[PDB]
Amino acid sequence: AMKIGVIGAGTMGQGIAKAFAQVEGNTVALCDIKQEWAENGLAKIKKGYEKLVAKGKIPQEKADAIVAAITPGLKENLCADCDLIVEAAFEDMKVKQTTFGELDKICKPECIFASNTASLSITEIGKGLSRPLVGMHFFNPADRMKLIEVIAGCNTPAETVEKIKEISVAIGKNPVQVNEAAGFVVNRILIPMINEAAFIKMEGVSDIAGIDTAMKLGANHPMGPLELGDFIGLDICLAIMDVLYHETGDSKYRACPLIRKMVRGGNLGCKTGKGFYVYNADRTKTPVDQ
Amino acid sequence: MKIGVIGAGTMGQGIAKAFAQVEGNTVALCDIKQEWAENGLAKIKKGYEKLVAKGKIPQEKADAIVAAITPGLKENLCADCDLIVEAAFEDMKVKQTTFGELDKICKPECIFASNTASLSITEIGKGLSRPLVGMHFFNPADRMKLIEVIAGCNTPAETVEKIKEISVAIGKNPVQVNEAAGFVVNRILIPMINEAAFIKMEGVSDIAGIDTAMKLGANHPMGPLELGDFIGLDICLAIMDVLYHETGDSKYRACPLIRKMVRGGNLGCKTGKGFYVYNADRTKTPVD
Amino acid sequence: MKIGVIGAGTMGQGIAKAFAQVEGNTVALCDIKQEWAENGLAKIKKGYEKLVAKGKIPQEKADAIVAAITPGLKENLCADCDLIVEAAFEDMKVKQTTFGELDKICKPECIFASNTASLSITEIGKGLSRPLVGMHFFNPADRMKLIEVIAGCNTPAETVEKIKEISVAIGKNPVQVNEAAGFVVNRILIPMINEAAFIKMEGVSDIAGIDTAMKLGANHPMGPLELGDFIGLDICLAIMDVLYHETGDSKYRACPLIRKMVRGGNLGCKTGKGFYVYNADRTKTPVDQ
Amino acid sequence: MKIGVIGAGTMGQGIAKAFAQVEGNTVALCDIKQEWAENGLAKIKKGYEKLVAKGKIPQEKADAIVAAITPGLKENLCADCDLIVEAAFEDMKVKQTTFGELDKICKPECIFASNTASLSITEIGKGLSRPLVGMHFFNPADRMKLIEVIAGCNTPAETVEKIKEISVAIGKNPVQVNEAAGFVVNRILIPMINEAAFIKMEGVSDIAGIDTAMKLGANHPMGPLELGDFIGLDICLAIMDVLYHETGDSKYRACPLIRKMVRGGNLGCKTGKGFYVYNADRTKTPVDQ
Amino acid sequence: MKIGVIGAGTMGQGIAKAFAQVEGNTVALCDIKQEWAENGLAKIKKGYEKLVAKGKIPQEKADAIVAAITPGLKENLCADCDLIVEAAFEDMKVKQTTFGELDKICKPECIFASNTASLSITEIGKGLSRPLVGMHFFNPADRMKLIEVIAGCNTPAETVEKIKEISVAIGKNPVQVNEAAGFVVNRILIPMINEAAFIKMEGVSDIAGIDTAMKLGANHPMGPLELGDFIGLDICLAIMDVLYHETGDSKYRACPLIRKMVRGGNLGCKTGKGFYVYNADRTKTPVD
Amino acid sequence: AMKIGVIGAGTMGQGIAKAFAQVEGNTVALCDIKQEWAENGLAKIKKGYEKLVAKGKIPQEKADAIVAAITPGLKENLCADCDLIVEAAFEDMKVKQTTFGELDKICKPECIFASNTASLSITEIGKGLSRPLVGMHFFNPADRMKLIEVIAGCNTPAETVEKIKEISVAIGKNPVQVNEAAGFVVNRILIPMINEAAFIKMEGVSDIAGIDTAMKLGANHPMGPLELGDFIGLDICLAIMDVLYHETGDSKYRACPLIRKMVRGGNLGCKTGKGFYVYNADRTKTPVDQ
Ligand SMILES: CC(=O)CC(=O)SCCNC(=O)CCNC(=O)[C@H](O)C(C)(C)COP(=O)(O)OP(=O)(O)OC[C@H]1O[C@@H](n2cnc3c(N)ncnc32)[C@H](O)[C@@H]1OP(=O)(O)O
Ligand SMILES: CC(=O)CC(=O)SCCNC(=O)CCNC(=O)[C@H](O)C(C)(C)COP(=O)(O)OP(=O)(O)OC[C@H]1O[C@@H](n2cnc3c(N)ncnc32)[C@H](O)[C@@H]1OP(=O)(O)O
Ligand SMILES: NC(=O)c1ccc[n+]([C@@H]2O[C@H](COP(=O)([O-])OP(=O)(O)OC[C@H]3O[C@@H](n4cnc5c(N)ncnc54)[C@H](O)[C@@H]3O)[C@@H](O)[C@H]2O)c1
Ligand SMILES: NC(=O)c1ccc[n+]([C@@H]2O[C@H](COP(=O)([O-])OP(=O)(O)OC[C@H]3O[C@@H](n4cnc5c(N)ncnc54)[C@H](O)[C@@H]3O)[C@@H](O)[C@H]2O)c1
Repeated sequence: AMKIGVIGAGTMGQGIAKAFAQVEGNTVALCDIKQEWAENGLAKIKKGYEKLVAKGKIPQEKADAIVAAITPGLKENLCADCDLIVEAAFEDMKVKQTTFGELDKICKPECIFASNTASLSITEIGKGLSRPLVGMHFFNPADRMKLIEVIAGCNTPAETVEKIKEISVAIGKNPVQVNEAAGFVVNRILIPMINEAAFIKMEGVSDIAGIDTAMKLGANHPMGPLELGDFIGLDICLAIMDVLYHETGDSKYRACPLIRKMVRGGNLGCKTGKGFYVYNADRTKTPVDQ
Repeated sequence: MKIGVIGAGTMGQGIAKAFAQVEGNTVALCDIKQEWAENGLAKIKKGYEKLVAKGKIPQEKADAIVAAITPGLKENLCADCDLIVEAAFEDMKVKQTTFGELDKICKPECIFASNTASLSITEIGKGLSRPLVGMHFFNPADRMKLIEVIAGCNTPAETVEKIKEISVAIGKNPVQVNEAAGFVVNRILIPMINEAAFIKMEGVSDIAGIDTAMKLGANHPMGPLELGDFIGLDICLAIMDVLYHETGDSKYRACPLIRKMVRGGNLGCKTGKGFYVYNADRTKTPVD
Repeated sequence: MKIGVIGAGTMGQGIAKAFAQVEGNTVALCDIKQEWAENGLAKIKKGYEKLVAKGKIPQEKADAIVAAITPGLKENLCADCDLIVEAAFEDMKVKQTTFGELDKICKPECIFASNTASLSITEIGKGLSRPLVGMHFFNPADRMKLIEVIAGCNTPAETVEKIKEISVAIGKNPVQVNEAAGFVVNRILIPMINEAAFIKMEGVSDIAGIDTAMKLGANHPMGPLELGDFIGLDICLAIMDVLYHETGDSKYRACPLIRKMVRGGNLGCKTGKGFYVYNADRTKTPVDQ
Repeated sequence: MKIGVIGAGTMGQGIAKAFAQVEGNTVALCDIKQEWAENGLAKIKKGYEKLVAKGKIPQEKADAIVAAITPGLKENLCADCDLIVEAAFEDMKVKQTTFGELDKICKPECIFASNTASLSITEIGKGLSRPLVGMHFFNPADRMKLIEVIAGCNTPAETVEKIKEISVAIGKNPVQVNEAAGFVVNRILIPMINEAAFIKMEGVSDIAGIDTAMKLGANHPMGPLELGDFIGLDICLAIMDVLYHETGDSKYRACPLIRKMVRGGNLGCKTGKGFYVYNADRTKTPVDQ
Repeated sequence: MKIGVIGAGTMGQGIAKAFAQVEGNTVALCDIKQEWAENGLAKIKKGYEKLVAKGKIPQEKADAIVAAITPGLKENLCADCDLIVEAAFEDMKVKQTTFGELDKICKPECIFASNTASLSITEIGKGLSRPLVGMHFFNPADRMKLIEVIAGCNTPAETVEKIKEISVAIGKNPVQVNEAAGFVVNRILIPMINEAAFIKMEGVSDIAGIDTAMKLGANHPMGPLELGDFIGLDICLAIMDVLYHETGDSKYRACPLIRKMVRGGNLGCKTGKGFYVYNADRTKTPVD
Repeated sequence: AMKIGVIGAGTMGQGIAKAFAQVEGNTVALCDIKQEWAENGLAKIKKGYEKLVAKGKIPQEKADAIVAAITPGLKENLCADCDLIVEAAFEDMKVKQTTFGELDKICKPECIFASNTASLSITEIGKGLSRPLVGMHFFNPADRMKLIEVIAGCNTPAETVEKIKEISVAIGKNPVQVNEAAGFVVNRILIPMINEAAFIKMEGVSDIAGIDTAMKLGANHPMGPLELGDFIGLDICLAIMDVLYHETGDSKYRACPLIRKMVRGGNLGCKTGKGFYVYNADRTKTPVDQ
């Protein structure tokens, strides 16, 4: 028995709502700024489940049971008796401090405040609050990836972190404790990978398909780093690289200019149909270097 | 086709098996001492009997592979070789004189390839009478499917192409690489291990946590700290130092934590202790 | 052909001359203040007078090229031009806004070219209706024979080629260059100037010594410190900053001596004081005396 | 005056010419192998023959300067010289040893000067009995008018001045420079070449484009890639490495494309292949074709 | 001599006392609001009565210092000032327009000086009709003896010399500085505090241990982590960021540990918690 | 009651021997490679004490009592029943591993092995030993500076560190625990100070006397950083800067070229009569920039 409020109905908010709603005994309030926005979020969840049912990867009952646990609305209306708040709204500092400032008055004292941010400081978001703010970082798709990075801020008490650890185990995830630093663990290791592969291509060491083939066969990775950058989104990789660079001040994390040029041109990868690979209707992908 | 493998260590053994695996290939497994070459084939042979007993290879096929491998010295076995793959000790002068001697022994049409990962292909074959190309295998070479074909500064495109064709003939996937420090895999893979150590060093997370996050968050087969322990932390340290000295870029500075562990003999699996202690059972315990 | 030059500074003037000195071209000069745009065609008439007096130009030729330059009001005239060359301030949102207010004013079929020194061609032309290409001139634009032709990711070959033909049609040599911070010349030339300032700041030599060393040792036409003053030290600083921010590499960090000089208005020739003081006798004097 | 040149490569030859082409001087050329030292005076006689045939030199003048260059055996002749100019391999212990074996051979009162490109003047001359001064020539030494005069911490003014007088006495322009890695010209010029290689390696432009850009855009006499081949790419690499190690600043990290070319013997003009291939037709061809 | 001090905060108060301490000087303590200037003098006055009660100053001398200080607005009090020392809010546009207004108010021979530590002296007085020089005091200005005289790009040597003479006239030791980020003291002192935080962050030692080692090993009066807490970690962070952005050199990258503490409001003494917790007694406890 | 063996009779070895011999109940075996070398070491200790007696800063009895506790000789002869070994010989890796390899056979099992190194790895020195190797770092002059940095290597057990902590407190010093990293704590902070001051001078920001005056009055430091570099020895500052740079690979610790040029010229500071200041017979020092 647990009531979970997810603030933000975009991609990540939908996946987090699904992650909690999969576990029996959990109810999710999927909130956003405008009521229609949260309705579109749940409709996008409903539309996604109808596809998995057609492809025979989920029973219709389970999809219906999951959807019936998610209620769209406003945090003023649905988050009073919540036990956990996981915010997953737009990555803007002021918006996050405003959301949690309002939630501090709406929610009961026992409610735990968590944020799914990846680019902003857990410490700075929850500065003026009356209760701890902790990082609960999921990975796309949140309902299937089993990792959760638990982020301890400068003033987050150890009990707050432990509670998030139990909640993660209860929903069938594997919590990993991270003391707040740019990129945490996964992003800090994974995104410089893609960056290095781009440097390799830009410097003419090898070609795109070669670079990806080498990392798949030589390191037994599931995807090549350039394939992965297209899938993750090159605009997101560029932002992570720049955040790592600005937080540390270390030229080690300087972004590859080839990546910066591609983002400027709108070649963001899978979501625009073209990145390091061109994605064609026949489900064929070809490297832009032919 | 007849191949000469120079160096009967672990890598040379794997390369010999990779070529002898394919019907119609003969391999000359050479070293500086005849006994070493015969010991290399003995290690190759006994490894195949464990495979036969495990029922994972016909007894006659294993007998055929071993029969296709001849041990000895390069002066005696490499005159009519079609391809030479060097996999001896990683020293520039050792490799240079080895290929200067092979330059006089081998017939003109014989191709000279090297398995080096850290030394410059271009510098290896600087003053030779024929091109030098890189044919970088991955351990275990008989099982791993990737072959990095390293083009030197003066390697003709025809030599690169023939190595590509040989790679597919033995069932591998060649990827052309213009010579640079760390090639492709090592340039991307080892700084990853280096980054994870930095994360540990700076107190961001714990060893087991770091490794857990990479397999469950990035879908990797092994965590980077386990991987560094498996590769061996002395190898990782040496690769980082090569990348640093070849580029002059502080981006590749090795994590001082790793350098401290290498100095204490904590190299990983090969010594039983790295980021993990490897107990007599099968479990491994992080030194955290 | 009708050409519209956006900007009336040292380079807007030279680009105008570069087109007007070739027969059958007509140029529309533009700036912020009409007074400054009129100061443009004024400083052009002024320089051709000295050249005619020195016998280097026939007065008939000079009067003919000055008759092909018509100072618009920032536009009104920039409406029928077959080619646009902007030479405004090296700031990003400045060039978007300008090209933004320009996609309306000019004719539907008309080529848009930017004379930017190091900025992204792709980002400058984003919301535009037509391609945006880089056409980089070099000070002095009427004399230097090189044109760098830079294409964005979304720049067709028909526009890159048309720029190449227009370049040879006015007696220039176009070299195509892929999009990167500083392209070729500026990426090489400006850190050279930056290095020269570092050498002065660390006291390895004085201003005079550094410039005669590079002139008498590398056969360079101007010392790197004169060339800094000639280009405009504000321009050099802006290019180093773009280099540093685009690559993230401290290799391109601007020399603090130049940043101090730009903060004081010691920009070089265009303010009479940079690394040299420019006296009315037509002589220059190093500020370190 | 009697002058002893230590080294018979491209610069030992040019420094010899620079002194011998001025009346009343006599030069002693030296190298490792007498065959190589004799190859020195041979390649000098060879070049003056082509100049005389081209009418650029009177044969009487050329024969007079070739008569002032006497190839010693690495010394025997370097004993009465009033000035030593070493132009040996740019390695530190190489120059100590050479100047070490030289403090005996030469006369007690005789000036020791090094033509080093970037190495510490102070460290080169440490155990010596006399001061050690830097006298830096520039390829081609008989034509380039600049001489960099570099003093160590323990170098008196009488020696720095005597070098300044000898410089003007042979028609050169001496500029004094404080001791630092690369002095002035090389610190500015070689990273310029290094940058040009980075631009090629990252595919911004091809070899031809880069060199015509700097020639037609900055009025440079040679493109930075030709100049790399002309200087010797081994020399450029050594200078970048000295720069990187002396400052510890990754700003001066040598371009990996140059290090790859030097490892292959593609040194430029002196091996017929660098960034260009040098054909017998007297034409050069970019290796990227 | 008559001095105008612009800004009645802590620094402006100290500079006013430093000049009014010396017999024959009058000071105009100005701000943007008349009440603020009067509150600055009130803080100056009450600080002197605690000194009289402590027996560390004659009652009449303290009465004379306070009497030499007049509060108000610069338009009313600064027309006949001989020297202007600005110590208001550190914003480029604020300081620029302040000196543009003073350019019209003050008599031509009046010298314009600024106490800024992070903003460019050269840029402050860019378009003025008279030179702008830096006169950087150290808190408490009436007690600390060092004065950094900052020469701008266009500051004449005569203006630098007159500030040197004024500094010795009021009993200080002027040190000429050609404008660069961090001048001398801040350029050396703050990266030291930054380094100690890096040492803590990387697990090399503990806070108390770090601070103990610096006073007992280097004979310093305060440990760097205590010093950062005393200076205030927001000030240290801002100085590191200025040094980084002005030089573009990664050598001055601020320690991410400090940036995390500043984000949590743990600024040091001014908030009661930094690297040390400052208890109600007098002891301080490291957050280790 | 404690027997202490000090290996190395140079400057640091003498000061360490004096540090232990000052405390009642301690006996010091001051060893070196050649017997005459250790005799010269004790003679230098004796000669130094005769000067302090003349200047009236120590009683002759105390000097005599301290000297009577120090015995010169060879480690093969004097270190069998030692309770602590503090090596302070020349900073060369192989020499240190050889010394401790030999001492492992000579000394009783209870003997603690310590090294006063500042530039070399505690972990690497004691790699193949049969007992722990720990860092016990003193500061010149060791008999008066109260700080001791206790250096834990990769395999140093916590009890070894604690024993060194007690020994330091027993001899009236203040131990600080340091986990092995280049420069430890003090050198890593202090030497970049001097380096930065040299950069300030080289870049023409201020003059030598100004830089030192500013740090003395502005930061309340006892010595200016350039004064301090001359006193410490510029050759030593250059070596520390280079060790920090090579261990980390971080351009942040790159040595100032002005310092490198001065070391090449023999201007090492106080010990050569000239560094950033010229030291004249009349005890007057003048900055080399006049
Ligand atoms: C690395 C370090 O440590 C220091 C260094 O060296 S850094 C590099 C320094 N050197 C440079 O930078 C060189 C840069 N490049 C240049 O300056 C120019 O490209 C260049 C001067 C070499 C151009 O070559 P050039 O002008 O054709 O040679 P130059 O001799 O000046 O002129 C050609 C003429 O030689 C003339 N000539 C007359 N007398 C001559 C003589 N005694 N010797 C040689 N040439 C003579 C001829 O007239 C010929 O011209 P024509 O064929 O048209 O009649
Ligand atoms: C920052 C960016 O984005 C890109 C950039 O701009 S980077 C910088 C690029 N620009 C450069 O590098 C310039 C470098 N410097 C140089 O090339 C040379 O110093 C220089 C060409 C400017 C030298 O000046 P110069 O040679 O005296 O001017 P130049 O016109 O070529 O020759 C002088 C002659 O003008 C001649 N002349 C004849 N017709 C002329 C005409 N229509 N216009 C101008 N000059 C004419 C005259 O004959 C005069 O010579 P005399 O007085 O002896 O008779
Ligand atoms: N040596 C050089 O000057 C160098 C050479 C080639 C190209 N670059 C680039 O050319 C462009 C201009 O160079 P410059 O020498 O004329 O600089 P400049 O300092 O002389 O002034 C630029 C001119 O453009 C005007 N301007 C600014 N914003 C404008 C706008 N929005 N619309 C119209 N006019 C505007 C300015 O008032 C000024 O007249 C820059 O992008 C520069 O990076 C200049
Ligand atoms: N473009 C240039 O070549 C450039 C220009 C000016 C100065 N620099 C410096 O001049 C010196 C030589 O330049 P280079 O062009 O002749 O190089 P190079 O490659 O042409 O050969 C140098 C010559 O000196 C010989 N040599 C090497 N060691 C010697 C020794 N111990 N004693 C006598 N001879 C020895 C070599 O055999 C060779 O003949 C170097 O220090 C270089 O840094 C060269």
